[PDB]
Amino acid sequence: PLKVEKFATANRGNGLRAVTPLRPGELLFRSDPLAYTVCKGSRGVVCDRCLLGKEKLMRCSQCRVAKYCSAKCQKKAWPDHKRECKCLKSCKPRYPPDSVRLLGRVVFKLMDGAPSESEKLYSFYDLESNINKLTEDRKEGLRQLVMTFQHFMREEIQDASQLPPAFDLFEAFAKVICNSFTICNAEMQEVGVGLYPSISLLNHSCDPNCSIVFNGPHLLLRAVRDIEVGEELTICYLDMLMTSEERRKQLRDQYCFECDCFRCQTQDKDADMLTGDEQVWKEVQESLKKIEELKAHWKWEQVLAMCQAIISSNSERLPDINIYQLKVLDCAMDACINLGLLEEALFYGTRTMEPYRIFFPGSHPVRGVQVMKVGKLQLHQGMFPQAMKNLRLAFDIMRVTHGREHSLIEDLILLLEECDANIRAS
Ligand SMILES: Nc1ncnc2c1ncn2[C@@H]1O[C@H](CSCC[C@H](N)C(=O)O)[C@@H](O)[C@H]1O
Ligand SMILES: [Zn+2]
Ligand SMILES: [Zn+2]
Ligand SMILES: [Zn+2]
Repeated sequence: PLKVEKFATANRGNGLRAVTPLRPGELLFRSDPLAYTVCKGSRGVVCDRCLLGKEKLMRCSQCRVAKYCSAKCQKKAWPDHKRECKCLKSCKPRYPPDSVRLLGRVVFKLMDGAPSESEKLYSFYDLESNINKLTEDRKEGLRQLVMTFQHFMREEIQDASQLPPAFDLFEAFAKVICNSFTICNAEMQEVGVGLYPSISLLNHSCDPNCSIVFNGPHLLLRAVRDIEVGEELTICYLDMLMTSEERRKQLRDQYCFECDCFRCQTQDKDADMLTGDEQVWKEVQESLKKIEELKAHWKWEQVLAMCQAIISSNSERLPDINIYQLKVLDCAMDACINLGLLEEALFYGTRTMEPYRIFFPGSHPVRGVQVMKVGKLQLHQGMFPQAMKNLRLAFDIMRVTHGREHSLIEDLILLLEECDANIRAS
């Protein structure tokens, strides 16, 4: 039985609204992707199917590009991998953009005759493209992408005849621009990109009543506050650590709309985000573009050196609550976890808490995860009474954001049970 339903909104295309009263944490929808792929910087670092990052992965024999964690994952990914293998093989070492690879998998799933669970409420053909709202430099960009697709897909596609009508390459790339989902791992690292057309019904807000989490490529939609009958359901398309000037820019350029939400109109939290001197944090912002690029490719040691440079150089002038400084700590923390330097990770991680509490109000999955990491590190250091508080706080959030269907909740409980035992012992 469905608690959500499609409806035409006043002026923001189609939307999704409640059919029944919904309480925080309530599971609204479950979907696997119509199609999905590992994103560029996680390829050969994580498994192509399940998106987990083991020590050694086994490559595909035919192309050597796809990489898997096990035989079971290589078997079950084959249907999706089958008809792209030769294209990956011939292009080497050249890799196409993620959208090209994504669409290459989609185009075949659309001829698949069996109805797609993910398209239950909304199809791929329903997705908004914003054709009539696009600027010239994006149209030109989309034209280049069509050409790349055409050259990348020679071995399997030669002509528009080999694909359904009603499908248009150009139009399809436009859909992709504003209907993509960035699949994140349990750690909240960006590992993939995929299409979930039913979930694409949800309009954006900077103060959403709903949230999504990824458990592997599986997606869960959950309410994050009390929601009344008939109330439109919204999510945030964007990372929380962005100013209202920065949010409006991305939503304009990528989603062809001016955000009119409360937070955008009232500069909500902008002053706290930009605490400190401009001339100082402008440099941090600049350094971040490189930093986030290296983190994308899992280059933890280079990430650390760059983060350490900035932190010790700014300690006397730039406060932590400055989103740019804040992002630098979070990268630095993540680098250390992946590098085994757990003492240091907690030093960095601990400084992010109160800024996160302020910037992630209520229940947000990124915060829940962040508190968990700091709680987990505090457990490893023998700081049992502090870890117990943070892991309980992590649960409070993640009960709402992750729920019992997400497998990370199990891990959290085992940490809490391990911490409770470490407390009762000493
Ligand atoms: N707050 C908002 N204001 C105006 N338009 C919005 C919006 N949030 C989302 N949209 C629109 O929805 C698109 C994202 S997909 C959301 C579903 C879309 N309304 C549809 O009918 O298919 C964006 O490209 C934008 O056109
Ligand atoms: Zn796997
Ligand atoms: Zn292959
Ligand atoms: Zn907004």
